[PDB]
Amino acid sequence: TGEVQTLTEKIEEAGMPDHVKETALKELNRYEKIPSSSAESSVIRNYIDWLVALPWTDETDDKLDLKEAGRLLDEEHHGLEKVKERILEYLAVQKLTKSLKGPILCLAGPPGVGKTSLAKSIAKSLGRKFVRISLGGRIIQGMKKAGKLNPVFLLDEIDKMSAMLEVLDPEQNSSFSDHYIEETFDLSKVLFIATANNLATIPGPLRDRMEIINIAGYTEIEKLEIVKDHLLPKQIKEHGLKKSNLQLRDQAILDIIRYYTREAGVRSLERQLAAICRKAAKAIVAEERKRITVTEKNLQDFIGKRIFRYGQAETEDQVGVVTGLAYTTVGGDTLSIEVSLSPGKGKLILTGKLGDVMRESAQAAFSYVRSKTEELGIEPDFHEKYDIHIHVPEGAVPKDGPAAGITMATALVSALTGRAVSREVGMTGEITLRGRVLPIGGLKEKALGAHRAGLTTIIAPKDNEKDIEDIPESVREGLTFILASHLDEVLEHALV
Amino acid sequence: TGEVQTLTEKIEEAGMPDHVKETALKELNRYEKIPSSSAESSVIRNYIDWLVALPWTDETDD
Ligand SMILES: Nc1ncnc2c1ncn2[C@@H]1O[C@H](COP(=O)(O)OP(=O)(O)O)[C@@H](O)[C@H]1O
Repeated sequence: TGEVQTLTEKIEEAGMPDHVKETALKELNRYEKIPSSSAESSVIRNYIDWLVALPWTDETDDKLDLKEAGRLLDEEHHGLEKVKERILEYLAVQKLTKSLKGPILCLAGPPGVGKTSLAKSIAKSLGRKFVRISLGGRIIQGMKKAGKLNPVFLLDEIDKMSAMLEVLDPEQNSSFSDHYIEETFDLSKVLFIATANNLATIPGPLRDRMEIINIAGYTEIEKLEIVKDHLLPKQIKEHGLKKSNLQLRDQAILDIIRYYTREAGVRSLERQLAAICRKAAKAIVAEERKRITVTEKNLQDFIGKRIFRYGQAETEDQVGVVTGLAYTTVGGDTLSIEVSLSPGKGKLILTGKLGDVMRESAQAAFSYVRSKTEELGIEPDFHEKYDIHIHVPEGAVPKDGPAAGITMATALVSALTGRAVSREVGMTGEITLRGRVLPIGGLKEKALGAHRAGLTTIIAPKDNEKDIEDIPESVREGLTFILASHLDEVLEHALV
Repeated sequence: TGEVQTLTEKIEEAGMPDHVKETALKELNRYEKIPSSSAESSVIRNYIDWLVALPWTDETDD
């Protein structure tokens, strides 16, 4: 007998068609079964097995029925309306181009918005097997974990990297190589997808090889529903217990959000849910009570005391201190710029991000007040006998640096004129020497996160109005958008 | 038999004319097929293949 058949037999199997390989196959095969398992006989010994799984024949046969899919996406993700409309485009388009084409997409946005899930779900629809392949530091493995050559790889994180192009280049991806196994391989039918946050670290080379989709974040409204129709049941079922075991009243869910999560995704949200799913169960086993109802009063008896503040029931107006809406890699955020007055020379030194991008803007809001002075109420003998300190907290992403113009401006004035920025207002906008207010980036996410921390008024660029259209109903409804074109406009509304 | 021919054969092939190279060719070739695929026998093992494709006479009638 001998194991000279156990392998060989399944080798000539229907699996393993291509002969370009079978050469190298029986080659290292008819090798040295002579002699026993020497230190040598253990080597190539294994080389054969990795080689046995690498799919060839098999390959999911695919179903592409939009009427479903599009509304299977609506079974496992709440909102993302616009993001789906673009997953289907990537299919209705697929169906025609019978062979998947180079442009493979990256999903981008704050973590916890569903990037990973959308993928799994893209694949559920295509009935291809799905594989996560983390790139925090090798497709080699990939296929194996799916012994079916028509998969969906999800290059999870391409941006926590320290060049691989070869693997995706439409021209080359067809013929695929890999050391320690050197032999071409066909990846024709392989739906590739990428996750990502800070679109920077991604290599320019790659970002062009790939088509991008942005998942955005979520309105209180949205989250809430995500909690009710997906998040909760999922955690219930996962902490093994019944829907009849624990229910949380809407208002409490809202509370969990406003007060224990200031994220744009829903990861923190999920975690606090579980907190309860957990607390819940220990009851169900001991007390045995078949039901547990967490309410807006109970909440503390589950997830602790409040964690973030929401609104102005606490804060109270300040001087030379404005709250600018900035575009963090992780959503809208509320970084506050400050300005301080110490005797000296016209020089101005700023802190925080070293910012060479900032100085330009700073010494412009500066170079504005330089002009229109008495007109603003401030001793013209100032740039001559004061020294101004500015602090611009890190977070805003590169493109959006100059979007803090009207902010530093507003502060520098509020600081010089002993006035006071209205704690309620959040602002964003680029400044010019003359005092012009130029267009800004991502007003959507900005006001989204402006609402999250619960501000009232949100001063922004006039030439940005056609951007308010796409701001989700719920938030555009709790905000009074003051639009402006020159400082004085901003100053009049943000100071008191 | 042994794979002592699978490669060698296609080496003396019409492909691989220039002799300035063939030296370094059969050189690292008549190397150490002795012994088995040791941690060593995997090294130069491949060095030969990259060398097999590199063109030497395939001119495209312009
Ligand atoms: N819109 C959404 N619908 C359903 N689940 C969501 C949604 N957004 C986030 N989640 C949570 O995350 C999982 C899928 O999203 P997730 O992968 O966490 O976002 P990320 O991809 O950044 O982690 C779900 O199991 C759920 O816990």
